[PDB]
Amino acid sequence: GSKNCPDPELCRQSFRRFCYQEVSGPQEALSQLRQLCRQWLQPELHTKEQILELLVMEQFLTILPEEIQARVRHRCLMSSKEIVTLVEDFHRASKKPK
Amino acid sequence: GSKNCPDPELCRQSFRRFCYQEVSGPQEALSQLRQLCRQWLQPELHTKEQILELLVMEQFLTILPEEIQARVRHRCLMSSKEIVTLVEDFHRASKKPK
Repeated sequence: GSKNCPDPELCRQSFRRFCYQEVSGPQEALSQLRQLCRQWLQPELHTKEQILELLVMEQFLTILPEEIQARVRHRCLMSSKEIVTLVEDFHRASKKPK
Repeated sequence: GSKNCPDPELCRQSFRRFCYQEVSGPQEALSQLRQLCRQWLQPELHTKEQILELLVMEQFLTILPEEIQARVRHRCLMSSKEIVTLVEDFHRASKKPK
């Protein structure tokens, strides 16, 4: 089985694709995005290590095709290594993605 | 020799979607990113302050029309103030920009 998944990702892509709207002001742009940004990583001690893996991650799949989006869409993803794994056996192989 | 080497967040706005293009392998993906990302934020006694303002910007740019990054740099980014500045002028300027 598989359902739900409490973790930072929605608010991430949310504020990531805010697009001028929510705030109708200038400084209000980064204002709202700022609140999300903080809620994106919201590091309480995690150095630039976690952050690095933050942007690195989002981009990790961003670079990948819709393959990862297909596995995630139908639910399957769980580990970054796993994701890249599928993309590997994908752009590398050509068979049932396991 | 007093160089300048202008580079606010080019490698950043460039890394954004490095593109899989199979960098020899899967993990290789992060390799490239982790590199850009790493240099994107880069540690330097900069707590979540820089990290935050980091995503805040990248977003403030992704939300704003390149026209901003142009009206500021004319082909890149410079200062979030200058960006939101030009935007403010478009919303309801009042006095010529700096």
